[PDB]
Amino acid sequence: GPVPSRARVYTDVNTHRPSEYWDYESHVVEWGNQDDYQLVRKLGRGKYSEVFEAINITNNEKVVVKILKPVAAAKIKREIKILENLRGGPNIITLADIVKDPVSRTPALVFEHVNNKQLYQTLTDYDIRFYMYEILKALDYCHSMGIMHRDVKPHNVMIDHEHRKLRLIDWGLAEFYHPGQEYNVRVASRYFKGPELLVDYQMYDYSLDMWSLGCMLASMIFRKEPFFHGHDNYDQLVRIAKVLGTEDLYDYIDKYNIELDPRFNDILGRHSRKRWERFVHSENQHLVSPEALDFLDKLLRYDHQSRLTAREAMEHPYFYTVVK
Ligand SMILES: NCc1cc(Cl)cc(-c2cccc3[nH]ccc23)c1
Repeated sequence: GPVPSRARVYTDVNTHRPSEYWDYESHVVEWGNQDDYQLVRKLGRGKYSEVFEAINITNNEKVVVKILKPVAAAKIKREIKILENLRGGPNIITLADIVKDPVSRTPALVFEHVNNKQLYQTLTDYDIRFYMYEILKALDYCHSMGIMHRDVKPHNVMIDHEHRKLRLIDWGLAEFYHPGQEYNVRVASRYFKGPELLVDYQMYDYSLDMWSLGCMLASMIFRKEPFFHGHDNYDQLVRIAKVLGTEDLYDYIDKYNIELDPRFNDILGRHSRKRWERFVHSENQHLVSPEALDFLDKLLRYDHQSRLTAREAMEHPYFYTVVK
């Protein structure tokens, strides 16, 4: 069968934990009071939830309320456990309350207010490096705590540009990393899906978030939204193969003894690996540097084991110019 894989960092953090840390189903929810809050307006609608601006009418504090649709509601114990385990961490959203509506019979997660994808195509070279470092602080933190985010994308990064503050949000797909565990490949949003997901390789790890991060980086420095514009999950892999090449793609599936879905035979073809300088033009050359290209190259690798971890990414010369 497929060759097994392990994370090369934080491999055994959850195995040393008392079961309460990762055994989220065992967690008993302490429901707060929904009457403490008044919903002001809907901020967005997704397949998993609806997000609203709200006020805690007791203290007059602004909050963000995420009302969960049935698919997300069924996994609420996992998301709560992850949010509580990570609360206080660098650039992680703060879960403030857990409430249940007796009217609709649905649960909601209440978060401390965060000010705010329209911004990330507008940043200077310095601000891309600065904001990328802030995202890396959150990814190193959750990875070090044995958690994979699995949905890194611009919409899950809330930027308060006036105060140069950033939060990694929507931990709804986040999961505890257990070495040797086979995970569901139906995670992350299409343009940010790692090759491992697209080839149905289930024994993935934290490195998945590093591919997603590279997609965000490629989009920012090249001003190409999204960077890998797949029509569907099959065309998503073809778009990646037109950039990274088919030769390294086949070496990847060979290393892990994976077989592509035969439908790739009439759509994949053969593609040379392109050099990153190929995506440089007059409108984006001020955002590109040899350090940016070297860094990007080291994130966007087929082999999930060969990608920089969050910590190695923070050591990259691309971040030497960022005040620490
Ligand atoms: N006091 C009104 C209020 C405050 C908050 Cl924080 C939430 C809700 C709500 C409305 C509709 C569906 C829901 N599911 C879970 C909560 C919820 C109502």
